[PDB]
Parts: sequence; C-alpha cells; structure tokens
Amino acid sequence: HKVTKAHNGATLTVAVGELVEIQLPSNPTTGFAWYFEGGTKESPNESMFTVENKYFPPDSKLLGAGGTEHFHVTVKAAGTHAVNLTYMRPWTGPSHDSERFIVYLKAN
Repeated sequence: HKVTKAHNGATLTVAVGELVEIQLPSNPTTGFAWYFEGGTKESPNESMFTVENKYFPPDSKLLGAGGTEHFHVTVKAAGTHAVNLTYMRPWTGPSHDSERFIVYLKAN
C-alpha cells in the first residue's frame, strides 16, 4: 500500500490493479528528482504497471527544504515488477553514487 525509502528492496504482494503509493524524500532545489531509467517519471512499461507522480513541497515551506515525491504505481499485469528509481538530475543521469530505490511488486 504505502511504501517509503524504508522499503527499498522489499517485495510487496499486490493484486493487479492495486495502487502502490511510493513516497520518497525529494528536493527539487537540488535539481535531483526520482526517475525511472532515461530520466522520466513514466512507467518503463505501461502494460506492466502505470505510474503517476506528484511532488509535495515541504509543509514548512522553507526555502531549500526537501519535499516528497509520491509515485502511484498501478500494476497492470501479473508477475514480479521492479519499480526502479534513481535520484538524479535528469540532465546528468545516474552514476555510481546515485541514490537508488527499488521495490518489487509481486502481482497476481
């Protein structure tokens, strides 16, 4: 249901059609955000799962303060689907020190 950085590498057992909410700290003032490979918020495969994403600025409204990206992942097919995100500047792409997040959605 509700997935955070704490769940990195975890498998969630879900139904096809079930929405999985992933919440990750994200600070757009860094230029970094969470992306699928290629630097998009779009699902790598719409047939496998659908992804919606929203940034929530911090309640504090403090300048430079990080907020939270929420990804709503809806599994569309049975199987174990890797939701593979990387915290990167989309103009830079990933590197060996990029923060990464993965959750597996074991779907039926």
